[PDB]
Amino acid sequence: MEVTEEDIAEIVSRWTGIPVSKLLEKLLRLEEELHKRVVGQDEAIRAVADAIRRARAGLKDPNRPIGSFLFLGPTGVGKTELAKTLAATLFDTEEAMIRIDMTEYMEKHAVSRLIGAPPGGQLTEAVRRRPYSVILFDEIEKAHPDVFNILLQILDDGRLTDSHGRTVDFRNTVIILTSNLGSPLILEGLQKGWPYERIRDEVFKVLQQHFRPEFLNRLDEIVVFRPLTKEQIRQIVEIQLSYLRARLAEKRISLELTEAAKDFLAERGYDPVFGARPLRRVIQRELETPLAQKILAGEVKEGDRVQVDVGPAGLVFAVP
Ligand SMILES: Nc1ncnc2c1ncn2[C@@H]1O[C@H](COP(=O)(O)OP(=O)(O)O)[C@@H](O)[C@H]1O
Repeated sequence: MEVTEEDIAEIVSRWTGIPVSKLLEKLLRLEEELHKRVVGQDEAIRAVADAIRRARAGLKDPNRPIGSFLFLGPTGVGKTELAKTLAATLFDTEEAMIRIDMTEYMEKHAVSRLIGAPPGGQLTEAVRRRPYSVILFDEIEKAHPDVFNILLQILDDGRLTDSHGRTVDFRNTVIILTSNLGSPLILEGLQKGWPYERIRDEVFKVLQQHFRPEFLNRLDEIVVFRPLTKEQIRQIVEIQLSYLRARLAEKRISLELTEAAKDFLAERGYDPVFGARPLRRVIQRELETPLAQKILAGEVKEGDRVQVDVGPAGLVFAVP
């Protein structure tokens, strides 16, 4: 009890470079740990956990990354949240997530930005100093063909060569590729009033053009994220209020939102175009702004429990 297991692990982790979570059973309950931050998207969470279990059981090729995934579906429904959460659970921190925006690698000479200029990179140096990391490639269809070839090398041998010719090890990484292809086209067809078979057939040809079977066969799983239900959005709202409540808890102030108040923020904080991205500024504008005035005015004080309900002209604040 005096010297804990984390005490020993942190010594070993410092000398070896292996993260504490890897050194320290918990893979059996990996899905419930990811669900603490990621609401819904059960299929994506199952797929990720299953792949990680195959790797650790010694069932997969050792000369490859831990796992590789393609995440399809719309914007703002949990793709990045899962990647960040995966990094925190597996590698102890969100700093262990490396993000590559492929919109910045569309113009031919972008390969030198990835692996470094010729004798005359961002990804290579990043992974060199963090072997244990989650790498997120966003908007993968935007990538230049030559840039796309470098990604296939990582999938094929779990390593990568840079400018000098020296290798960078990718065997301890998790690769997540994300794309939005098809989702805007569906919204276009629904607004234009196309029948279903029109929308369905047009999505498959667009996916066919960009994602060929030679590429997809290298991946562990292809997962399509779905839009969030009204129930699930209410859970996001409750998660997003966490930091505010912790700030208010220092002055012993409670925020009891009524059921209609959560629906108010949920209706404005979510839409099919941007997903739940607008929610942060909706909370800031509709809740945090008028609450700040109440506190500054002297209506809300130390120890007061506040009821948040909805009338016309936005949210109303009441005290017992
Ligand atoms: N499944 C989810 N679980 C928890 N929060 C979510 C979920 N989906 C969306 N959000 C919230 O909405 C925001 C959407 O951003 P993000 O997930 O980064 O979008 P994308 O996945 O398109 O990159 C997040 O910051 C998060 O707070």
